[PDB]
Amino acid sequence: ASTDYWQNATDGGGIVNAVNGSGGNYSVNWSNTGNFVVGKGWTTGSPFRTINYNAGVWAPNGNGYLTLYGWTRSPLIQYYVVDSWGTYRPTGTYKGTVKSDGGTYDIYTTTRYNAPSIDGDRTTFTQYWSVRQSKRPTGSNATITFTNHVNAWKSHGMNLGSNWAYQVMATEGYQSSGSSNVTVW
Repeated sequence: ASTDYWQNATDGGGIVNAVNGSGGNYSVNWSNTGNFVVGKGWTTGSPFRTINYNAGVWAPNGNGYLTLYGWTRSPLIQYYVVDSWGTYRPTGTYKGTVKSDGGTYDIYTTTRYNAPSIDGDRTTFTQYWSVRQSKRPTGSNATITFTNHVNAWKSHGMNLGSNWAYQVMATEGYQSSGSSNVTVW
């Protein structure tokens, strides 16, 4: 059940220094970026997975997300379970709330157009989100019971695709600086 996948993608703006550490550990130091997504997890996501992580350092200076991050195909959907962030809390079209792992999360949809996706092509895809209503404490072991999110999403007509691609616990940044260190299993 150990992680088997390393996500390290940057648009190339500014500095994004990602280290593929031991096992499920990684760290990122970044400055004057653009957009990047770095994380560890699994090549083939599951709706049934129980994700454990410990963010030993969560230190964005500006806009960054600490989030479950993954894709499906059939249909093409990028999804989030956002536990913490920096200066900016992400939002979208409000659907409702879900309680999971000691937190209340807002459920959102968004859409991207003319946008990079896993297929390597610029296209259009829907995004599903759970975003915690307040920041989750970091530095101790934390669980994301993903089934709870999948089920709440289903109740709001947000159905994931049949073809599961990667599924990681990520640091995502936007035009910011910061540091993170996260362990995933």
